[PDB]
Amino acid sequence: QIVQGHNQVIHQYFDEKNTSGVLVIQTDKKINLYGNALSRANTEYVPASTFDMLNALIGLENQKTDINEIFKWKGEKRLFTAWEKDMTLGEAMKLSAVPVYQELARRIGLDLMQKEVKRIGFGNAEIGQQVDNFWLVGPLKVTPIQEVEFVSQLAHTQLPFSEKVQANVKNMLLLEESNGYKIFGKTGWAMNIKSQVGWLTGWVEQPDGKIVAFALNMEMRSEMPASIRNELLMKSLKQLNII
Repeated sequence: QIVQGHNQVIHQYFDEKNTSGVLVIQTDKKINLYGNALSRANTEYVPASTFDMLNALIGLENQKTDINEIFKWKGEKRLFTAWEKDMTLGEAMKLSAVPVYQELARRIGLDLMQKEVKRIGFGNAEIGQQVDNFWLVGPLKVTPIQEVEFVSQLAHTQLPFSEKVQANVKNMLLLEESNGYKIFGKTGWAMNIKSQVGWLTGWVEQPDGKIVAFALNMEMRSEMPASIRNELLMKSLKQLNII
């Protein structure tokens, strides 16, 4: 069942950050919705950088790359200074280095990419004719509910990929670790549109191994401080006693 959770306090956290957002939590097969814009949970958005998780899975499964490959920076200035170096697929995951994921997408090629995306059934599963930017500007879109379900399956090694490939992608996603709890995840921000979308999608692995998956989806503005998605997430997870 998908249902609105105990939300008085978290609704207030979203209002206090002057944003419009939803937090989707999946434990077992139960999904709960929190925040001040719950209709966002079933609204389709571009996945932006969050697609990198599925791009990696497809690329590794089909041996178009491996976890030790160094992707070469050819010397051109990039959108961000942090991206201006040779790096592995996993380092590119952490940095959301789009040139690396675009390179990988082109290796995969349109035919294999569309076949895989359809097989997984990610979002609307539409990639169009442009293999190198379909997750950034459309036509591929996905709801927060779909994202939490995807990442929950990754965390449980239930996606229809090899076990080793799934383990290797999970290993690229560790964000924070303390008091026995691990937090894995992936941020995203579609900056170049009228309604900027911010993502933070991942899971908590609790000390006993239990998995609680999350997908935060909110409207971003340029004026927002850098940590805002992580800050709202951690506050909300603490309030729900997930951490």
